[PDB]
Amino acid sequence: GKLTNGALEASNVDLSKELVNMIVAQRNYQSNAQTIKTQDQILNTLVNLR
Amino acid sequence: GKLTNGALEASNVDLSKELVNMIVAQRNYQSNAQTIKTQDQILNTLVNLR
Repeated sequence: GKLTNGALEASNVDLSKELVNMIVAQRNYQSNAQTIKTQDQILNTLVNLR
Repeated sequence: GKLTNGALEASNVDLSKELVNMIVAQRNYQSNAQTIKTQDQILNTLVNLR
């Protein structure tokens, strides 16, 4: 491509696009963390069974 | 061209052509500036959504 004497390039980031992905990723992290509790409790019941 | 003597060139600027360009340029400026307000008031929603 061609150059342009006196210009810069912007930084490619849409802020309104990035501020909604964090809302999805935080709930993703929380729903993943909510599986360790289920696993831990089904282990603890098998330990305190006998 | 011809070298006419005893006479000078004028400015070629038509005043009634320039006094109505200001009206449409000021309306264009105001319509461009009202886009910053609606871009800001939709980012003010997403920064308070959480």
